[PDB]
Amino acid sequence: INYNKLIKEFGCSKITENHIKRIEKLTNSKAHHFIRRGIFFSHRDLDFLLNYYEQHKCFYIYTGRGPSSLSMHLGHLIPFYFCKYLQEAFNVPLVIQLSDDEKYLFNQNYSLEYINTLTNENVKDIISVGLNPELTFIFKNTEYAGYLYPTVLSIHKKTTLNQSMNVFGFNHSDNIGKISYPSFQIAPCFSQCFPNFLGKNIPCLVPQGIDQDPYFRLSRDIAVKMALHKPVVVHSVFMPGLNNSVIFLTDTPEQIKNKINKYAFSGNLDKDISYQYLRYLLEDDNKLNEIGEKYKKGEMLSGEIKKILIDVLTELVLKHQEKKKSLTDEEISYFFDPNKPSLQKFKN
Amino acid sequence: INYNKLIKEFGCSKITENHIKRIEKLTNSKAHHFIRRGIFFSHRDLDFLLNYYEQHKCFYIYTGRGPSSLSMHLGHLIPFYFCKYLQEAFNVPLVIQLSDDEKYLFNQNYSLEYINTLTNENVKDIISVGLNPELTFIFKNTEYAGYLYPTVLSIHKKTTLNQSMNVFGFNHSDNIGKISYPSFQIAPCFSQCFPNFLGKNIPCLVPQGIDQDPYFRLSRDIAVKMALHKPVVVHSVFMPGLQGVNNSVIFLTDTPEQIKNKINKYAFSGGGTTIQEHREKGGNLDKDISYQYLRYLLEDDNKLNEIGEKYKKGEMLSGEIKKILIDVLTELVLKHQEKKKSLTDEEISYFFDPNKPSLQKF
Ligand SMILES: N[C@@H](Cc1c[nH]c2ccccc12)C(=O)O
Ligand SMILES: N[C@@H](Cc1c[nH]c2ccccc12)C(=O)O
Ligand SMILES: [K+]
Repeated sequence: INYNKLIKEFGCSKITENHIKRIEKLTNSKAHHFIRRGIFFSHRDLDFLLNYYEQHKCFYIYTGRGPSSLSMHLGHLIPFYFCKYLQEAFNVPLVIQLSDDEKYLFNQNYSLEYINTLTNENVKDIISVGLNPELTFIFKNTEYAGYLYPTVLSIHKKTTLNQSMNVFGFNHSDNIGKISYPSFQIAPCFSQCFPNFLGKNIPCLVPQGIDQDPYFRLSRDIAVKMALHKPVVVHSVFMPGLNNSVIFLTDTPEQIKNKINKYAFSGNLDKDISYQYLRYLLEDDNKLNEIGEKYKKGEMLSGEIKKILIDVLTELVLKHQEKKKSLTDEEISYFFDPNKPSLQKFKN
Repeated sequence: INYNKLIKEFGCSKITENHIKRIEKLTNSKAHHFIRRGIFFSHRDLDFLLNYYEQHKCFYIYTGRGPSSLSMHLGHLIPFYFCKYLQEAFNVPLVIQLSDDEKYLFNQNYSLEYINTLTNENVKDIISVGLNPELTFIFKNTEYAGYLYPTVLSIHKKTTLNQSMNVFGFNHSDNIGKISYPSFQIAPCFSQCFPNFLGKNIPCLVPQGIDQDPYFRLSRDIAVKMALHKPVVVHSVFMPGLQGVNNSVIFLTDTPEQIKNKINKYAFSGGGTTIQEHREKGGNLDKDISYQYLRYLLEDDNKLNEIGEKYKKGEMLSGEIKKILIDVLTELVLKHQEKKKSLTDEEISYFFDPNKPSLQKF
């Protein structure tokens, strides 16, 4: 996949060192390694957002999760780790949508109950990332649709069937729920969908996988029509693989060791899957650079990098499972309260 | 239109004398004149509904209004007079949807605010019909969508885009909100949409204009897929506007004067012809718009029969019938206006409360 080609093809902008310097200046801390290492690499209107934060110290983050399975892996958790950082760095509210409606509509043999099981577990996996419970609002569409609906209607009216089908690749055999859904994913980009804790027309930062862009490329056109702020968009590169070409957060140190040893492509910094995974997982640059140099020059063996990765991954997965098991129902239910005076309520 | 052709074409059935006698038996009161005179004439699954009421003494009514205008007229209020009757006769909950979302999505230049301004007035017109507040729940889709959504999702998933477009005549230029909407009108046909006061899979009676049938022809095929009851449906004929089958209709904002004008200058006369020719010809009830309206407004079958007989035989003048209509209309409209003016904000708010103990029957 040619990312630089995609940026210019769909009208995005590369994240620059200036963006980073301004982020560190405004947050009074070091930028996350996702930004420094170009994992989150492209954006729309980030400059506007940074200036708006500088001038008003106010905005909110919005991301989502589609509960189509019980088994999440690290790639799914990448944007949530990132939202955790943004949440703490700027001290702003985070909003997380669970498109249980989408997964119900797109999966023919799935019922709402099943989707809800998947949803609850995915929610616990997401919370287990380390999100600030005070600065977080999670919602299921099946429950928050009433708060989303007037905004959805405006988006509905400004989206022709032609546009929905062209943008999302729908055909005439798809159910009208699939056609109507994208407005519900677009809606939370507008702060009127959260009257309990947010003011009107507050800029929205949307961290997302690249594959989610069609939703928010459309949201920016409709935002102009609705006379509201265009969603500030931030994209991530797809996490590379190498049928269990992934690391599940239910996996054991044993299975992680086996998968890494037997399947992780080795390589060359750019073809070694393990060094990339370390690019994701290692916060300190010195380490990453040392391992990178030793490996590129030949001093370090493959099985070494494999070992260090297995260690890091093992600690991560174990801590995550611990946090997961630690979760009480009240702790989870707290995340669904929009009435927290707490952070949530200060952004007006 | 040929209604008997429609009945066969779309798989409905005429309401019979057996149905009327049975309704009178179960309600212990005379059947409403809308039924006796074939104004509400066609149905689906009325026998099942009457059996169910005989067995459990309960069901619920569902009808709706699209707030597309500030000025409602008689034809608009026809099914609401009919719902007031059913509500009182059977002693059952009445559910009323205001599809402000529909009218927002179908009218390019209407804001949600303007629409809301419309439905707030439409609601007062609807209530002023004489609905029982204790047995009535009114809701705006813009406010109740959260209660509708899980059911709408199931209906969505069971409707292909092709089917939606073919049933409702949509094209690829229509917004996706218009394609989405029908599931929201279909949703209240299922009691799970009213958890606060309704029980499990309760049979739903939907009185409607004949042009709403595609919604509920679709609701019945979808119920089968959701394993829920098919909506018991009851249709009314179109109320013939003035000037053949402002100002071919009479508004409930009109003054007695305006009604006088409208009738005397625009009511099709049927009998008419030459000043004397009518004395022996004489008067044709089927074409006389006045007698047709009196069919809607006169409860007493005997007055209607007398006026009609005299006007058909020729003794009655077009102007006389005209005048009878002026006074009936005037009384009705004035009464409606007084009732509408008397409405307090709290009385109105009481209609929107889903937690009324009077509604709470499981
Ligand atoms: N539909 C997305 C989940 C999602 C919903 N809202 C979002 C907003 C931003 C990013 C992702 C989302 C998926 O299945 O992957
Ligand atoms: N769509 C109808 C109003 C309506 C909504 N729900 C209904 C249920 C039954 C009959 C009519 C309705 C109209 O504009 O005329
Ligand atoms: K189902």
